[PDB]
Amino acid sequence: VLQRRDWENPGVTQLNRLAAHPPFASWRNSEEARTDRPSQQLRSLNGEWRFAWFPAPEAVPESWLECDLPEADTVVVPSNWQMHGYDAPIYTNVTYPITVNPPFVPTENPTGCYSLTFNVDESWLQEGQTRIIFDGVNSAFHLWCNGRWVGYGQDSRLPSEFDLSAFLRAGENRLAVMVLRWSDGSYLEDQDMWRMSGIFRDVSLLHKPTTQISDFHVATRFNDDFSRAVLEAEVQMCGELRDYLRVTVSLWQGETQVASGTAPFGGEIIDERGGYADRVTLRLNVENPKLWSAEIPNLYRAVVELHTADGTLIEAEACDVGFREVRIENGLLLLNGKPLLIRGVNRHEHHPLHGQVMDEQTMVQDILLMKQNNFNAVRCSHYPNHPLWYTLCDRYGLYVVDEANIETHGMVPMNRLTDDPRWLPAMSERVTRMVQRDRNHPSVIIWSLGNESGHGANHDALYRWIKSVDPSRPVQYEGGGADTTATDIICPMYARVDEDQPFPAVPKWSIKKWLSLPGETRPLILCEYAHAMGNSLGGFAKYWQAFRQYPRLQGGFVWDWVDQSLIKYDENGNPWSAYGGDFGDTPNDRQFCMNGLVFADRTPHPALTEAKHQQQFFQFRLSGQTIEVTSEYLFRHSDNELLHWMVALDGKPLASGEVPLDVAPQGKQLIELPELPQPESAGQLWLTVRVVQPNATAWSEAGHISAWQQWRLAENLSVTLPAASHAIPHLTTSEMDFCIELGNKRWQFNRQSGFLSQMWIGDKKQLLTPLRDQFTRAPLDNDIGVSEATRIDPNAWVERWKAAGHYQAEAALLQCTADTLADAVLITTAHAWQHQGKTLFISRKTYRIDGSGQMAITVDVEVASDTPHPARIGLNCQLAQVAERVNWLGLGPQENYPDRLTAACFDRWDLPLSDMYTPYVFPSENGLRCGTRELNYGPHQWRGDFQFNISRYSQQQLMETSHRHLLHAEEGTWLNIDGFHMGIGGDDSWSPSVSAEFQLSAGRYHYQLVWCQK
Amino acid sequence: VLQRRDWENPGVTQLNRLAAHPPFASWRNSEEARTDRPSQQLRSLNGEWRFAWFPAPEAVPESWLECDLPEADTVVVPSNWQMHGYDAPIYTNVTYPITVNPPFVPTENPTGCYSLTFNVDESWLQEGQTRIIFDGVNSAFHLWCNGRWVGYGQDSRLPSEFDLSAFLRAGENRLAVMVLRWSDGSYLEDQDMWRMSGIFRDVSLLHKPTTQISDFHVATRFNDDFSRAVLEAEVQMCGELRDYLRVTVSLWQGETQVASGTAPFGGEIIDERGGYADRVTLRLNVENPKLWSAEIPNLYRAVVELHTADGTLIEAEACDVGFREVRIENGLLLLNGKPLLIRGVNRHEHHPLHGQVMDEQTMVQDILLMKQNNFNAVRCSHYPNHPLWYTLCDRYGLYVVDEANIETHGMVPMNRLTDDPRWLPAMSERVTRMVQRDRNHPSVIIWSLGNESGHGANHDALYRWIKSVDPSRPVQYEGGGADTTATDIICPMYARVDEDQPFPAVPKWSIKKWLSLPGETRPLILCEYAHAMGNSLGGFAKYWQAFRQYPRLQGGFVWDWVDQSLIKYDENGNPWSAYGGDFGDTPNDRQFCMNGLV
Ligand SMILES: OC[C@H]1O[C@@H](SCCc2ccccc2)[C@H](O)[C@@H](O)[C@H]1O
Ligand SMILES: OC[C@H]1O[C@@H](SCCc2ccccc2)[C@H](O)[C@@H](O)[C@H]1O
Ligand SMILES: [Mg+2]
Ligand SMILES: [Mg+2]
Repeated sequence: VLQRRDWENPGVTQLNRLAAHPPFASWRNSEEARTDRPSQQLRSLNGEWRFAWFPAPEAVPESWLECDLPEADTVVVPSNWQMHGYDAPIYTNVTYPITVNPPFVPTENPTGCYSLTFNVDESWLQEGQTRIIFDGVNSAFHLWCNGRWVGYGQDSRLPSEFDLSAFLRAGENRLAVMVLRWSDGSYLEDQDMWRMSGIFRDVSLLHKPTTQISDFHVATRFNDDFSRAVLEAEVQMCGELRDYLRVTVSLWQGETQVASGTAPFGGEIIDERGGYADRVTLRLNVENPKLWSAEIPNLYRAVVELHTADGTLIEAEACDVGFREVRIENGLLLLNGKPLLIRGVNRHEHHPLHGQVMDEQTMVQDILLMKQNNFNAVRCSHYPNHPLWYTLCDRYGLYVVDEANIETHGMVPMNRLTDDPRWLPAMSERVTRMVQRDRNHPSVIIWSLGNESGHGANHDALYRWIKSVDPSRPVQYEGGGADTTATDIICPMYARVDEDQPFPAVPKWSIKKWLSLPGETRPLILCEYAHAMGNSLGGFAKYWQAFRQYPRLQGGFVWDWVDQSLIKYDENGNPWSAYGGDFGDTPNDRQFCMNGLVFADRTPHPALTEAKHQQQFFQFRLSGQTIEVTSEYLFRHSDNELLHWMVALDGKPLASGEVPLDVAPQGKQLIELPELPQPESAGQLWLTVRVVQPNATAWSEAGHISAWQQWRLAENLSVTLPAASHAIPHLTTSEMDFCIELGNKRWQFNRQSGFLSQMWIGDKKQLLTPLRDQFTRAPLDNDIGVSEATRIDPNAWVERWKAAGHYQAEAALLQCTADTLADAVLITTAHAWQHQGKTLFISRKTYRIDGSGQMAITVDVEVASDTPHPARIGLNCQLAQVAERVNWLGLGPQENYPDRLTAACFDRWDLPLSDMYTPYVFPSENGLRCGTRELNYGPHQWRGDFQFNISRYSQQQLMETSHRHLLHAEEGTWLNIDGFHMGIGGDDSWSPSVSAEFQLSAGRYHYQLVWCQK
Repeated sequence: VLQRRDWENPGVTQLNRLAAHPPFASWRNSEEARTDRPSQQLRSLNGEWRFAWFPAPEAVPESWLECDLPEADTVVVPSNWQMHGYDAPIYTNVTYPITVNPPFVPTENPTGCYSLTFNVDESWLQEGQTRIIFDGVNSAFHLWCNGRWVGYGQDSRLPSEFDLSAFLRAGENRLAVMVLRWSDGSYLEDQDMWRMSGIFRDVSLLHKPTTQISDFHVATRFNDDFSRAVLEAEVQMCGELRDYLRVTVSLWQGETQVASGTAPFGGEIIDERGGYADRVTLRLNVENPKLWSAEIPNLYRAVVELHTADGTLIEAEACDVGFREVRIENGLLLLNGKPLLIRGVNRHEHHPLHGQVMDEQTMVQDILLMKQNNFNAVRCSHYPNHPLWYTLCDRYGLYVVDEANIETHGMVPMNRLTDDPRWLPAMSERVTRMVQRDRNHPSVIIWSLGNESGHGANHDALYRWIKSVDPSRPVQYEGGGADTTATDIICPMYARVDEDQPFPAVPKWSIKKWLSLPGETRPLILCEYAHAMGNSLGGFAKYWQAFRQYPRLQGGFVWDWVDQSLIKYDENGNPWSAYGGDFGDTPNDRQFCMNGLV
């Protein structure tokens, strides 16, 4: 066993492992099978095991096979051993975590030795077959039972089963399992995720009788309009064939039996030598079946019984059946004859405390949040999931892409192993065992051959294998340029809507152009788009506009669902969120492990609301007084839907109402609004509509909002003058300062810097820092890309801004003058920002302080045409005071940016100061609100047309701090008020992705603010 | 080694075996490569070996690894041990010669223990890599060198190579080879022929330098009228890449150099991660090439040289190149743009004294008799042949169908193993290693996935693998009714000219009717017709009338070339011809082993 080194040989992937099959419980009662009750024949071995860690498999003492080591600890199974402190988890994206030298692995190969002592019932050993099932072990393992060697397995993400009938004794039995971190199977598992190890899914014992059901498959066929179905069930047995053996398949809808069939064994003739004596095929007719879809997940229950002709049951098995048909016809992917639009997301199995151990409670929480945010589909990135996941997607309704555990991203070239016939055996076990496990699940609609492994002849061979054994689902594969002969669907990753990226050999065309290339007929579904790393999803609306307009663009899967951060503890035992490199792991890919729409504890990022709104199932159009509502449901009528409408004048409600929705799938409804009020007061009128679900569902509460939209109606411009004040502000001119007094208010302008340096109400100072121009932001993850201090990427935005001096530029005063008018004081300033003799920006300002005590600020900025476009053009200061609440009239309530603001609505918003900070784990610019007309904070009020952010953290502190737990609140409050702000991008995060219409490239800018004390 | 029982496990088909590649001689001189002279770097180990027979592998004494058994005999290698009287040859057609219980084999498993003592030159051990090549061993074997275990192999009809660099010493060395009659590979080798065993093809040592040519492929493309060709050569190396390494490919017609090309290593970009640093592709233009066909077998000689930039040769390899194009267009199989008419025969490797040992003299005699009787094509029934066969078919002019060693005729139903994904590994080694060995031969015009194994998803997977790595030849397969999605050609066996035979699931239509079934567009070539058993071939004229009248009937392969009878001796020592059952073999299929035209 130490001399064969099976873990360094790609030709050996298992020894003594049993055939793959759909999930079995071996019920001995037909009613228990029908109702899905727990089976006495399936025991869990999850719980406390003994565990010892070793640096290599040669360091494991020989006594460990016979008895427990004294130095072993007690640990919970399932678990990852890096989550218990035995060695460090490693976060690496592309580079393999070991030397690339296939098929050898390091001689330092951390080894986990697990053991369990357990009782077996007397009844289990007299008759039948006892097997052990390991649902997942990472990465390869050898198994012993009572000191004797049983078998060996590889592939971390599919179950491994072994017959223990010959090894078990009555009384106390002992299992010993030796798990290796690295194996030749590690070469095929280079997914972008934490690299961990252990017995990380369930362990169980199953008892079957000697004559047994060994496999069964369920298939459904329809007539042209889905009014008649045939359920075809193939059953195979093992053991001794007898003439008295019979198989019955019955189909249940709730407690009503719908169809039934019975036959003896013996298939029809297949070839010159006969047929399968040990198989049978039943056909069951079903009239007007209820169809399964993500909108209405109607399920039936199929029970399969092996019994004698005189009626004695031997064993029963069962599964959930959904009647649906998936096909590609004339370049469109169809479900039940209608074209799908995929609102998809990629999801990893990740928990911040338990690593890669999934429980039911976590899975249900992810499914409810997905459906509540208008997702209908999920991609298993990038391996088969825990078996309970597919059951939940069947019951709640999500389309699943099921993916083989094959990724060789770090190879050079990427197809070095997948073009080699010596690795064809290892790859075929990963594809064929996934299909034999999952082919009965209705939620699985597409198979995938894996991810990022180039294009090799091995992929073509396996594409054709699946089409032949399971013709009822399309196959997709992205490697080798996303449109090879190994895919039914064009499935690019990160292709842009309008812009081509012409890389050699593997170009990423714009998605609209890809469709129409000479010869191309397939549908296009992006397997990854809109990389959600940090403050991201800019330009998301542009994908959804294209998906709705082009029939053959059928949607895509966002990258991705949840941040893969882990929890660490500081000195005081306070938890904090950690990422690549925080465990001493090296090399590592730092914060690239956090790409989620939700934080690792399942709290939402602000981008989640942008996804929910673009993916809505109702679309709205306004024409005069008429709202047109269009349904994008394919199958359901809107029977749980109420339309609420509200008209408001600059935040104040004027009229409201509700109307029930009655709209057929893909239909329209016209709603006529009552004669709207005509107010005399100035301001913009706004109409907001929202779709509300009055009743609770399996996945949502009563009152859930599923869709919304907002429009401008009539506007009345203000033609009244400000009330003529009696008091005149007084100007005092020293050598150092201009000082303006009016009543208890006082303003001070510094004549050497040319900035407002202080302001008094009574005797209380209002500023800690002067009001100054600001042209920079703390860089987002999309601004940095793959750039680092070792290896600078000169094309990233942060690198262009640094090389040009934007972070270092010094303001030089050109002019600072004051003048008394009739009723006001006017201050005029000009500044130039320079770096090594080059002028980057010029700003010219006027400040007008009138008798009402208002200060009107006008700003004019010029930007040199050859400097990189600036991140923002605005003012900043640090206010002296801290208030509890922020009140504003503008887009809200959540963080919104110029290329991510469709989901935000214009209204009067009011939040505690802490909701104005988004706590991204990697700190950056955050919390901006756009389209704002008025902002109130303490005694201050700003009016204008601006974007702002307000918080306790300076742009400087956000840029210098790598983790959110290291930030500290500064004295007072930092306010940033911008006339203009650049987009955030997010098509990908490793190349510039801010579209030309969101860059500040106009050269001249103007904005105005009024600062008063109300 | 006795506790792992690798010969009863379809997941293990080899241990420590090197990658498959085209034939190599490792010349150290470009002229010797061009003119095909014998290479000092390739030694034959054929001759006298020591041999002992045992009833099972558990009966082999442990001392046999270290030293010769006193009770061993001296025998010639290559040989079948049943031809020397150690146990009986078995003739069975369909029924497997062992209990059908995959993947187990009988505990009584006759075992042949071969050994050889040999000298290795001092120069071979200082530098480079020494490998041993076994061209064929039936059915599975373990190998030891100087007492230490080297490796394990299965598949009887393709070579097995092992690195011996770490095991050899200067002076006297000893090989020990333990050959098993039955293995899980026997389940895939149910061809209709005598069931024999032993080291039945050549054994050799090859010396390569550490930096070496590890593979090369040759492809030819034409303009619309075959007046201009491009020869494309892909070369791969192993060992340490250096900037000074260069590859030259040159093309010779007789003594005239016709084309030449030179490049450093480094392929073009393939994907997001780059290209192959250890490969290069040369393109050579050739104007008015002479085309290869069975009527005029014009050959060129391609020499591949690995050398330094300053001109020092490291190693040379060479092969014969024939310019021809094979394609299917509008339902016709075309060679050099013209539709073929196949005058074919099936041929087994059989000799009445030596069993399944083929020599050059026998091969040449069969080729001259075939051409003298107006045959132009030969089907390798039903496994890859001795490597010299394809060289002779290139030089004299015969079209070859090359066939994978896969036949599971005695299974019930016939696709029990070829529809199971647990046997997909074992089947893929039989197909992928044949293609990597033979893809440079001009005479090979069609690949075949094997014979009589029903139709399973494993056949579809392997059909698609060949179309992707070698698009220049059609693929055929007869199982599952001769017209499945795993064949480019409809290729029935024993379909009649005018009469239908409507069997359930797998009907044999008349060949004229098969052509015109709704939807059918492929050419039809019979992979077996006109069974020549005894006094036979009545109605042969009726096939040839139909072949000439219908364009899409493009001929067929007669079953078969030579009778598989063996020689026995009577009391007076007079030789006589024997058939199934004459060796006490039971059950047997009697005279069904004699189907030959000769
Ligand atoms: O979340 C990161 C993404 O990285 C890019 S590679 C290019 C970017 C990169 C490369 C190397 C290190 C870090 C990032 C992959 O294509 C995506 O599937 C996803 O894994
Ligand atoms: O030379 C015999 C031929 O037998 C028939 S099986 C049907 C005939 C048969 C079956 C069993 C025993 C003997 C003959 C095969 O299909 C041919 O390829 C060839 O091997
Ligand atoms: Mg990757
Ligand atoms: Mg046969």
